[PDB]
Amino acid sequence: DEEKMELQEIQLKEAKHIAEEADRKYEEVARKLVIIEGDLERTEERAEL
Amino acid sequence: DEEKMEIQEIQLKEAKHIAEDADRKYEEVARKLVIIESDLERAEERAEL
Repeated sequence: DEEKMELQEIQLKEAKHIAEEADRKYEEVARKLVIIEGDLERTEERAEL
Repeated sequence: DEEKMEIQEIQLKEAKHIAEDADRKYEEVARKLVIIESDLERAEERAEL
């Protein structure tokens, strides 16, 4: 039991890095979109003007 | 030690669920960004005309 719980502990640490690295990409592409639709606002407004 | 065991693999399932869901929430954003970017180019040509 001691041996394979140590194994599960290192597996848990690896899974934690994988999850954090996965979340970073989404939190960056969200910021990219946030810039994008504001650019869309200003281009459309220039068009009506 | 068996108590510690059960805590460990239930945390493993929960972490794997989170890591699986995050990538789907990510991959929707790519097609949304592509579509809105095409619309932005469309509006830009509208304004230049």
